[PDB]
Amino acid sequence: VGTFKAKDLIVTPATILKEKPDPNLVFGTVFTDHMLTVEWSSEFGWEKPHIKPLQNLSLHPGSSALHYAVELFEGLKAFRGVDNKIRLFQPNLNMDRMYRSAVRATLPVFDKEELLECIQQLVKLDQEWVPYSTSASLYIRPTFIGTEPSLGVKKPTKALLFVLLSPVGPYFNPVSLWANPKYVRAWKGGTGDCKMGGNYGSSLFAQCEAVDNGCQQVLWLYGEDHQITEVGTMNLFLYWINEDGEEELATPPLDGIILPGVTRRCILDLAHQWGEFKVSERYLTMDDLTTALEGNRVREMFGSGTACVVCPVSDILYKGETIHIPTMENGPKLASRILSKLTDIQYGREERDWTIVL
Amino acid sequence: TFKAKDLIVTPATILKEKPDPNLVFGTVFTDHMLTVEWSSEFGWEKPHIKPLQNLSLHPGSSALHYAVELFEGLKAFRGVDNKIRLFQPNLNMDRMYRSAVRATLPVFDKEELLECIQQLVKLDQEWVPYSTSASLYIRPTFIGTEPSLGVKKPTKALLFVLLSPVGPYFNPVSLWANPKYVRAWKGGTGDCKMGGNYGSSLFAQCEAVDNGCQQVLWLYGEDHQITEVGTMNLFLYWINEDGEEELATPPLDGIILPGVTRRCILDLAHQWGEFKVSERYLTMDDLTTALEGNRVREMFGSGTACVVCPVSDILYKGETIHIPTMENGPKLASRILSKLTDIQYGREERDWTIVL
Ligand SMILES: *Cc1c(COP(=O)(O)O)cnc(C)c1O
Ligand SMILES: *Cc1c(COP(=O)(O)O)cnc(C)c1O
Ligand SMILES: NCC1(CC(=O)O)CCCCC1
Ligand SMILES: NCC1(CC(=O)O)CCCCC1
Ligand SMILES: [Mg+2]
Repeated sequence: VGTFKAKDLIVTPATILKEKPDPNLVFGTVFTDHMLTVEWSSEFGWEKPHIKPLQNLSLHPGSSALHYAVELFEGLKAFRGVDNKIRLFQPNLNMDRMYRSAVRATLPVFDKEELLECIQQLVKLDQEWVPYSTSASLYIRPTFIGTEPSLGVKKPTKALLFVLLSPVGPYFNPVSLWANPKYVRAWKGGTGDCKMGGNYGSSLFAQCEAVDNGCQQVLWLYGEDHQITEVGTMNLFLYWINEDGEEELATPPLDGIILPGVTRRCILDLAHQWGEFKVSERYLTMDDLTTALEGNRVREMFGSGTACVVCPVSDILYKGETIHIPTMENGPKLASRILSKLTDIQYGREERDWTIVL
Repeated sequence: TFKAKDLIVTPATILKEKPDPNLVFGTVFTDHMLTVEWSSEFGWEKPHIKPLQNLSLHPGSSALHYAVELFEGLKAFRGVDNKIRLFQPNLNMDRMYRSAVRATLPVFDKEELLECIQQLVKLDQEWVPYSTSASLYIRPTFIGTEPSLGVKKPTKALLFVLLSPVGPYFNPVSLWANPKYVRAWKGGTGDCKMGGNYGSSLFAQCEAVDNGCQQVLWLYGEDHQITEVGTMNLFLYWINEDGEEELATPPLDGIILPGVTRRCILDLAHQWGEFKVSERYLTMDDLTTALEGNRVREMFGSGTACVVCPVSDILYKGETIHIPTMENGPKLASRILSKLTDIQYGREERDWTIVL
């Protein structure tokens, strides 16, 4: 029972550094010169955190992360603002979610402040990788895995916490969605509300089946009434005129099968803040969708996430039929506004608690 | 696909001493392992049988981030005639292959993989315990080693096999039944040995442990269907609602993993023909109602690690529900255990075993 502390950081600089890429960058493909690694054991607990040259992990073949998916991750960004100050966006929320995930995965808890500071140091050393752009950023990937060498399924007595850095650009460009009720992403009583690796491996089949039909992503449906939950691995937002005739920004509620995105939260806070229209966390089914469509009640639909921020949807292939979404034929005003707002806050073109400097 | 004919063998320079057959499941490993690299641009590399060593993986490998991984479990047994046998190995190759497809991992020639495994076990054959109550556990593992963080079909992967001598896993177990957690769901992948299905079980499993139990009784649906005993297929031996003696186990509707042991037990039950054999749904209420009527005789889980694992108690709604398995023999559990072990250790010759 304890934690590692940033003041104990053991930094080992890379002798040979790599050349930065061109800001104009396939997501998660390029990695910086250094990484963060912290060992753990139930015997001695957390060791001293290390910032060393990016290298391969040396894992026992029996590591529980390779057999029973004892792992979890996070994804946040650092932005080199217009005032050229490197900033983090709502990092503390990422530390809160990662912690909640480590517990749900039975992985060893840690001090969020210490980790966030270790991440600060790691990004500081490689601050030059933070894209000298305004449409690019630095992707931060915290990863927690069980390295228990035994094959028995149980709480790991060994784990490794690491952080990778990758400069990224994009990921508008409306997307087509593949809606097949035969596949379910999360279930009540499952781990769909956590960022645990196990919830992602089983979706590759659906994804491939998605591209096989010109769709860039999967629209995850759930239950008898086919509630629409998430766009691929992005939270789903629906801007429309509800059943009562009111202008509304809707999104599925956090009832266990939806991941509580940091971007989802921010979009909700902004929406409430403006008070220009009803904001509701409610259930949305395909029928609610189609009925609204054949009434011209829909305006926009988009997914939200750290990677895309705001990703417009234009089509849903459902029951062998392409259902068009007027998202683009309506601006998308709401979606563009939200992008500007967050972008302004991310790159320093506007002050707000949501960001941190260093 | 890789060919067993291209195996590159690098024997360990120093051999480890064999453990006492005592043995804690999957904690001791043999001298060698099988590794086969795959890439999207070149396909499979040649298979390597080399000394047990750590895996050097790029920190971005999808197996660490998105659970792009699956695994298998089977055993080698030293016969009473000293012949080492594999039990239904081709069924594991089949299941592993199906899982590979559902996981979007590269396909391989089932027969070639088996031959590579046979050769690995042959090299470390002295590890196959000289006991009729111990065996050599075989762990084929398939992981995606895609370097990029984008979520997609891997362009790089690794297939490896570890060997581990093991003893047990009748020590009746008590199960913890809490509907709040769900092992797998319709539309899911609970019918595959993909890593993802296990990581989410640890929280419930630990809750079962600090609550006086050793395994989780996985419940599903509004009517609380009893699906599996921990990660072992569930069997109920009783007199059903029609008053018929019956051996029942949940149907393969998608939330149940098709265990080889499960299929074998059903096979044996059907051929003995001494009672009704049913692949059907079983709910906590069917169970409790049956207990009150004294219709339950036995309950046990089945799996490679524990061929037959009897259940004695179930903590359900704030109460401990006793299952009379042990005071009923357990006649059928024993008979079944006896039969299967006799086949595995060669006391009986059957097509379910492959020698050397
Ligand atoms: C990571 C993730 C999101 C988005 O969360 P953000 O913190 O907003 O990046 C949404 N859905 C799923 C399933 C996710 O894994
Ligand atoms: C492996 C496994 C079983 C048992 O299958 P066998 O082929 O008999 O070893 C049962 N349930 C789950 C969830 C499993 O992973
Ligand atoms: N849809 C993508 C992410 C989330 C996001 O940033 O929207 C989750 C899977 C791993 C890559 C990131
Ligand atoms: N219940 C156990 C296993 C199966 C078995 O052999 O019963 C699956 C999880 C990994 C260890 C093996
Ligand atoms: Mg062939």
